[PDB]
Amino acid sequence: LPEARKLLGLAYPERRRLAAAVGFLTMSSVISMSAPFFLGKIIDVIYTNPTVDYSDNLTRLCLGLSAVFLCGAAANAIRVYLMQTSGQRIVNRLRTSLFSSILRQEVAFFDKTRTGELINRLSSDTALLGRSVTENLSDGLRAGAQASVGISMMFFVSPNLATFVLSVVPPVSIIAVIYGRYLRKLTKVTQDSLAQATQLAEERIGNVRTVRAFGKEMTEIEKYASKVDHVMQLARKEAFARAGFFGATGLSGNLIVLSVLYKGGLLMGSAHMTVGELSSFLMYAFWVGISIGGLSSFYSELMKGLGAGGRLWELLEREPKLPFNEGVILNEKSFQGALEFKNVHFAYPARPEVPIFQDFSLSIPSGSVTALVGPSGSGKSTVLSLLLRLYDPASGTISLDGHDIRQLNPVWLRSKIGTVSQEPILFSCSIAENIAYGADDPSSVTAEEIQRVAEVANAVAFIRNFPQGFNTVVGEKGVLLSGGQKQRIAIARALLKNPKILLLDEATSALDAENEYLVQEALDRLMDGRTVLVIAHRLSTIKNANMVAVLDQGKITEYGKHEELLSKPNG
Amino acid sequence: LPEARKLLGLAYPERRRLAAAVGFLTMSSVISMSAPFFLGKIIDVIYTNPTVDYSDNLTRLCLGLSAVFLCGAAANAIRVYLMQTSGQRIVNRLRTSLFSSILRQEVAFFDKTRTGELINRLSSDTALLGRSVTENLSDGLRAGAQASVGISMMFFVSPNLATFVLSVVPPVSIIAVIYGRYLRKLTKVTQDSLAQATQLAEERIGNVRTVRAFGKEMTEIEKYASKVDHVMQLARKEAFARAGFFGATGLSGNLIVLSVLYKGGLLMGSAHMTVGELSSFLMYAFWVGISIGGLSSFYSELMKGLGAGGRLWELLEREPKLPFNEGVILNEKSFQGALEFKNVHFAYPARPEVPIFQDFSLSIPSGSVTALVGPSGSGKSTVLSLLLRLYDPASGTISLDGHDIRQLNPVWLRSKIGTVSQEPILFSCSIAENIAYGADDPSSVTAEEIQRVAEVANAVAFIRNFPQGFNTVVGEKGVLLSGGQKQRIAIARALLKNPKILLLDEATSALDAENEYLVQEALDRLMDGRTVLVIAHRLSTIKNANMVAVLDQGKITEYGKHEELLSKPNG
Ligand SMILES: CCCCCCCCCCCCO[C@@H]1O[C@H](CO)[C@@H](O[C@H]2O[C@H](CO)[C@@H](O)[C@H](O)[C@H]2O)[C@H](O)[C@H]1O
Ligand SMILES: CCCCCCCCCCCCO[C@@H]1O[C@H](CO)[C@@H](O[C@H]2O[C@H](CO)[C@@H](O)[C@H](O)[C@H]2O)[C@H](O)[C@H]1O
Ligand SMILES: CCCCCCCCCCCCO[C@@H]1O[C@H](CO)[C@@H](O[C@H]2O[C@H](CO)[C@@H](O)[C@H](O)[C@H]2O)[C@H](O)[C@H]1O
Ligand SMILES: CCCCCCCCCCCCO[C@@H]1O[C@H](CO)[C@@H](O[C@H]2O[C@H](CO)[C@@H](O)[C@H](O)[C@H]2O)[C@H](O)[C@H]1O
Ligand SMILES: Nc1ncnc2c1ncn2[C@@H]1O[C@H](COP(=O)(O)OP(=O)(O)CP(=O)(O)O)[C@@H](O)[C@H]1O
Ligand SMILES: Nc1ncnc2c1ncn2[C@@H]1O[C@H](COP(=O)(O)OP(=O)(O)CP(=O)(O)O)[C@@H](O)[C@H]1O
Ligand SMILES: [Mg+2]
Ligand SMILES: [Mg+2]
Repeated sequence: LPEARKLLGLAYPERRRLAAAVGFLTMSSVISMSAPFFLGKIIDVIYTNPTVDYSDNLTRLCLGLSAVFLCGAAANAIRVYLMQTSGQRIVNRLRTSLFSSILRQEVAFFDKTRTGELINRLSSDTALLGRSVTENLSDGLRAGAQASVGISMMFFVSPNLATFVLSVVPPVSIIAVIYGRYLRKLTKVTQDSLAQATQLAEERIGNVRTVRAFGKEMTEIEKYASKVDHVMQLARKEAFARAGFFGATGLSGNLIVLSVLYKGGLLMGSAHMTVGELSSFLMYAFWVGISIGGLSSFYSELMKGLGAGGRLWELLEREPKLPFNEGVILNEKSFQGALEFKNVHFAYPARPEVPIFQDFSLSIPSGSVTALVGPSGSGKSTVLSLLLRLYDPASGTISLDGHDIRQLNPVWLRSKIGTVSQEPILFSCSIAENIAYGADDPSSVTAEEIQRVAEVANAVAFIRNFPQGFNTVVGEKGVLLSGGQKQRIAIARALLKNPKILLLDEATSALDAENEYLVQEALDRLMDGRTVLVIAHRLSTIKNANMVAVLDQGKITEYGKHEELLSKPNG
Repeated sequence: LPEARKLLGLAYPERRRLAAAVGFLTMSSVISMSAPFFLGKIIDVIYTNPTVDYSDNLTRLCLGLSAVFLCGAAANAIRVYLMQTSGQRIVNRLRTSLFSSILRQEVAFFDKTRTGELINRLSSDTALLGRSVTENLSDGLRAGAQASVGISMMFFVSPNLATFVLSVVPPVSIIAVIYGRYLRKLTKVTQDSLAQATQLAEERIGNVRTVRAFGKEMTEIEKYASKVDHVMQLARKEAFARAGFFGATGLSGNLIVLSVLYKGGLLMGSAHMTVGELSSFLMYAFWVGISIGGLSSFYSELMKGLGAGGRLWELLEREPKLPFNEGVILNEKSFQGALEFKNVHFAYPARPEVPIFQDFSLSIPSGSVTALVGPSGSGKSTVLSLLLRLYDPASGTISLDGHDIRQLNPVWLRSKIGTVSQEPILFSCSIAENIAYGADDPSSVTAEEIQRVAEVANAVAFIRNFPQGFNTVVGEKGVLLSGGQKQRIAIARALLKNPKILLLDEATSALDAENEYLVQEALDRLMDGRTVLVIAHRLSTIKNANMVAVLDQGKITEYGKHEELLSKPNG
């Protein structure tokens, strides 16, 4: 019931197009159901009057039927168009609405939901739902109307023959459903066995180095051969049941038709029916058969659409656990760029058992370079995720110029913070579009502005050296870039953003010699006159930093100047 | 032509089952094609003699038809079984033969071929090929025979009406193929546009952290909305062409049938034909129509099967670039376990541009522990891949007791070498089956032997602590184990193998305190009385090693004792 109201509201903006096409469907289906009745009358006319010339009647009827078909073709053409376009408009609304809900969700949601599932819900499930209220609804409506008129016309033509069909088909159908359920079981048994054998195959192929190492290729080959030779034994049993079922289905189908031809034939000779009347009944019986299969198919697709519906309403009505674009903004005067971690406790949502910060307190003063030092896996990169408010701490507070970052507008907060990652991420756009991404309006930035920041970032040389220049499509689906090239485009993107706070994640595994000089020069121009928090692995950056913070087991164990920290009581 | 001989040879072991079922198919199809001809004669009998009682004739004919259907059902049941089983036996041979060819290939082949493609070729393409010589062949044979008899019976019943159908259908069909080709183009245009929009969606969802960082969620939402709103415009144009095509197809189909009813109707009145004769012709015309669609479908599946055939014969006939189980074996007397790298040059096949070893010479003496020292990414793990002969060097030689490992049987060579990896690999088997994997005959090892090696490896405690004990299914698809637990089962597997040469890859990122003691004790028992080559990151192992080798830029830069290396001219 609550799912039905959601499906009705989905079709509601297209109600006039769908009703017009339903009108065309109703007409086409009803006028078409007249053909067995009128063909029954024409059959009896020829039979009664074999001596009469019907040339003018045939020509007048065929010219009449030609115009009816031309109208029928135009009606069907208009109907298909209205149904396809209505579905397209429904799917379009579902695509834009779903993608909007997804991007508004917190990072933690993406941590527990695979991109593949979100894309499957965006591609497959939106297509299902769209046609389920349109094309599927028309299919089930046509089949439902044709079964109704068909059964009614069977009882109209002959109540005796119709009651007979009604007493024979249901018992046969119930027995066929029991045989069909047994056949489904034997198929699962064969396909479970086959799945096991393919998992074995996939595991051994994927880990062929370990298989070689232990000289087990011949062993695995024979292990797999035994599994698939067993699948063959299960498939033989499934084939025997399927053969016996197709034989039983075929026999029953033929003997039911034969019973109607026989009973009908007897009723003809008894003067209860005519040859044409029997032809009507058989034609209507064939139509009901097709209409039953049509309703059956409609039901399968209705279920698939309802299943897809639940998966979409689940994301569309999902409220993010972190504010999207809501909170305060600070004026030019009260914003200085000072940050403060105060007794911060945090564990990732995917691994809540593993604590990252255990009473983490750090003061990053305005315009000062703070160097974050610690062992690999200590949780240095987690500091950047918390400052951008990708996640909220479990306990403690993160403050910007005395304000808890939870009170600020997150979109605004992130506009004041720039980041240059260990492994920069570039989308499959032009180099210019990737650089423009820094700006609050990437459409407003001029070609001259993209060139300026590219020169400062020591990127302008390799970019112009590319055949397409700034229009070179990069990312995964485009032209591949070196680590240092990606980093300089990231520095260009940061430069254009022009943040007061800058967060730097240095590479522990240092890049090439020629890159490492051009990148260090660009990083220094980017660090100038900004609040910098650097996760450093180079002794040159720690020495030049205003203060050094040592992260050991989720807490700041040591805090002071590089010289003061090195000149510890034990040295 | 060469593909046709391969398809014939594939069906050859099943030739007697397939020929028997073809015999049953031929009978069923031919006896069935008699029904429109005999129904035409019965129609004319009723018409000519309306005053005659046909009760006994009807009852005798229906009882006769009942027995013919019972034979027809039994023939169809036997045919389906023989076709399903024949295909199953063909697919089974294809599965075992393909998996055997895959596991026999060199590691470099797996480096350039994705497991997904190999599994798709093992699952999908084997199923296609199997039914293409069976079920598809029966389908195309039936359709081909029924179109032949159908067209022959159309010309037999009426050469005038058949010539008429033959002059009308081909021109209409050619125009429909041109419209169908145009419709395919408009569909690709819409689906190329939709693909672009989904790639954008997937990229942005997958990289939502970067999108948040630059506050571009609202920007991307509107970028995607614009792309899918454009897809809607292309889909509207595709729907207009599809509507006009379904209308044209429907009209033509109806007007062709109407032409035959009209021309036939006129020929009836002229005394050139009877009502029954026309019914025969129309029934045969409907059968040819279905048979044309049948041949068309058979052709699509023949092409799919030929495509899959080429992909399978490609791997089945592939000769590995490295010997599988061919070469010499050394006697107890001449095998001591001494290894020697001599001027080894090697670059991985996937990255040939990047050299790993540049004149690499190393002597690992019998019963001596050699510690391999070098920077991360220097190519220390590549030494283990070359010793197991997973790859062959480009230049230089690897020798075992003076013998080039290329002359030895690789399966035998690997039986004398054991490895304990940084990240051990366990299959989705029981713990016992994973341990038994060490033995040359994992079926021959007793429960007592698996328990012995488990005690030495300090693994017996946690294994027995598991609810299923040694029968606990581990790996990816089973119960998850800690790094130290996996390593101790790897040490148990190595212990059972009992190799003379042992290759150890220590973890640079050291595991937990409780594990690191139980693992170091088990590693020491495993190192005892063996030729050991350890890639060390712990100062305790380098100090206790007989000699240390420093790997710097694919060459052994320094070679000597830990004390001698530390007491270098500059220290
Ligand atoms: C696939 C599963 C198997 C299918 C089931 C097969 C069951 C057998 C079907 C037999 C059909 C013949 O059924 C037979 O029809 C005639 C004609 O209506 C009936 O005959 C009776 O009614 C008719 C009127 O309807 C009278 O003219 C006639 O005098 C009277 O005897 C028989 O009482 C009935 O037995
Ligand atoms: C397996 C094959 C099955 C084939 C179908 C069954 C055939 C059975 C043969 C017996 C039927 C012949 O039975 C006979 O049919 C004609 C035509 O309908 C009936 O005739 C009735 O309709 C015709 C019009 O069609 C009128 O001209 C006639 O005045 C009227 O009585 C006869 O009254 C009836 O006795
Ligand atoms: C979907 C695309 C459109 C479909 C194409 C439609 C084309 C029009 C079809 C018209 C059919 C009638 O075709 C007409 O048949 C009769 C009967 O055979 C022919 O009539 C001729 O031959 C018959 C014998 O065959 C003689 O009895 C008759 O005296 C003679 O005139 C006409 O010469 C022919 O014109
Ligand atoms: C859109 C609807 C189309 C419906 C199909 C076309 C109907 C056309 C109506 C005109 C046909 C009537 O034409 C008439 O048919 C009968 C029956 O075949 C023929 O009769 C012929 O066969 C019957 C047997 O069936 C014999 O009893 C008879 O001796 C013989 O001449 C007539 O010689 C012919 O003139
Ligand atoms: N999305 C996520 N879900 C769960 N755990 C995550 C995670 N992202 C990171 N982690 C884990 O959090 C821990 C600390 O993360 P982080 O990446 O911050 O540290 P680090 O930057 O100190 C590693 P390195 O020094 O090698 O770059 C790691 O053990 C990491 O695997
Ligand atoms: N199958 C493969 N194809 C291509 N390159 C590969 C490869 N396996 C390894 N490499 C590359 O070869 C180089 C050296 O490999 P290897 O794994 O031997 O070194 P290492 O063991 O010194 C790394 P670490 O010290 O971090 O464990 C690396 O740059 C690695 O990425
Ligand atoms: Mg990091
Ligand atoms: Mg390694």
